Amino acid sequence: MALRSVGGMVIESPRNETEHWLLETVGRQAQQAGIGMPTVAIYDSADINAFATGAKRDDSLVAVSTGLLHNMTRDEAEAVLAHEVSHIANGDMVTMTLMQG
Amino acid sequence: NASKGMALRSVGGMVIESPRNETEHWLLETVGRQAQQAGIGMPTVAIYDSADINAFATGAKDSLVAVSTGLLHNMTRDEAEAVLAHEVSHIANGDMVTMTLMQ
Ligand SMILES: [Cl-]
Ligand code: NA
Ligand code: NA
Repeated sequence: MALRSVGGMVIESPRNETEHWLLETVGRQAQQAGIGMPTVAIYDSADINAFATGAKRDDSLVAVSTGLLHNMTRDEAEAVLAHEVSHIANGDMVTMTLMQG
Repeated sequence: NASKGMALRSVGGMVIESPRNETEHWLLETVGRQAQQAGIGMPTVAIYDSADINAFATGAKDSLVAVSTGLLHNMTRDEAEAVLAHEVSHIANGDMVTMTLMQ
């Protein structure tokens, strides 16, 4: 439900540099946090947002907005994702929204 | 008259100057340490009343960090410290951030 309700679109295998980077980044962070690979999705929003859940209720998931991928550098986005993966590992849902100054 | 000098409940929406209770002291100390480590000035810190678990911050100008009572009720010190450290990193970049948890 966490994905469907936002119209999130799952990346099943990487087909461009952005998908490759997102999967490898989340994969490395999940590995380091001692958890299974989450489903990874992109959804449409102008906001710079990522949300993630490792709650019992949900399939494990990391979803990033198109606005995040458009506006964040890889280094910036990797920091946000690493923090959200820490919440998944805690069995929580997290959403974070940023605005650049 | 009985309550004068005792630890008091945080006032939602009030900027924290002199801690009213031990959580306020911990919050100033934690944010102060993170700010020092990130190389920025001490943010203004406030607690606001909400059942939602949220902290937000802005470093666009100096900065402010605002934490919900829901967050303080629901997160351990280590968990809250990690959220605050992450938000301080955004302030240090001159950015603004808001983060909400559903536990
Ligand atoms: Cl409290
Ligand atoms: Na879009
Ligand atoms: Na609320």
